[PDB]
Amino acid sequence: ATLFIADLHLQTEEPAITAGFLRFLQGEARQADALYILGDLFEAWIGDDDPNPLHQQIASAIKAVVDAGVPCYFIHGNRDFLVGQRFARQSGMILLAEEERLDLYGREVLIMHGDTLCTDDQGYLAFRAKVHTPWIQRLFLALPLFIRHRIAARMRADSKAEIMDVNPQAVVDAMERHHVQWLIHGHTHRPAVHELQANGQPAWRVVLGAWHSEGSMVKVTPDDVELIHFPFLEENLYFHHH
Ligand SMILES: CC(=O)N1CCc2cc(S(=O)(=O)N3CCN(c4cccc(C(F)(F)F)n4)CC3)ccc21
Ligand SMILES: [Mn+2]
Ligand SMILES: [Mn+2]
Repeated sequence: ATLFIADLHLQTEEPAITAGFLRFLQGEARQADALYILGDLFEAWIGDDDPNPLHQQIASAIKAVVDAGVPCYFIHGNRDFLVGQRFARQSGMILLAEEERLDLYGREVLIMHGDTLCTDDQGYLAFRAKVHTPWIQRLFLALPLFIRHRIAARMRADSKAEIMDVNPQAVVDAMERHHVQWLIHGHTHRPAVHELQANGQPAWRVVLGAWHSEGSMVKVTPDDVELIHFPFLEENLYFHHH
């Protein structure tokens, strides 16, 4: 099986999600053919030189999966688009492009984070265009760490003061550009399986869940596609009347 996850939004303020991801990495991921993280692994990222200990704890945990023989891959999300090759080397992860076409046991699948499909949020797309401009990124990354922290903290509060769903035509365009009948993405926090038509044939769009109260993954096997929801921690069973 090949595993897909996204939208964990890891942050030191949410240690239960971190513990859940660590348990996922120690158990399920070790048995996978491969692990793909389709963006928003972290709630924020201001550069690979950030000494945030959560970053090293996560890198070491992913690296243990990689060293166990499971290749791990990363597509950037809207939150953690600054994840770079230093963190890739620390974690053993391979950084992929914003759109990738995979062969999963014979079926061709397009994978992406999903934010680029939400073309009806022109306010977000303007923001995305700005912070994805390379010279703007290079300028931001050159700022002192403590400056980047304050910029990011203010921008998060400014954004706080309702995720738009995908545009149906944008989905078709992407599935026809890549000539695939399968698409896996996250971003929209709406775990689901959708049927559509692309390239004159039935096609499917599979959406990952965010790690809010439970975990979420997509498991692709040679036989089927599985959207799986599971608790963060080990739920120890314990023991009504007739
Ligand atoms: C919709 C959405 O995705 N948002 C909304 C608010 C927000 C914050 C963050 S962030 O905290 O991780 N951080 C902010 C600072 N940033 C950059 C990068 C390049 C240039 C600039 C600047 F300063 F020139 F603009 N900033 C890195 C990312 C991530 C996503 C999101
Ligand atoms: Mn998300
Ligand atoms: Mn997103």
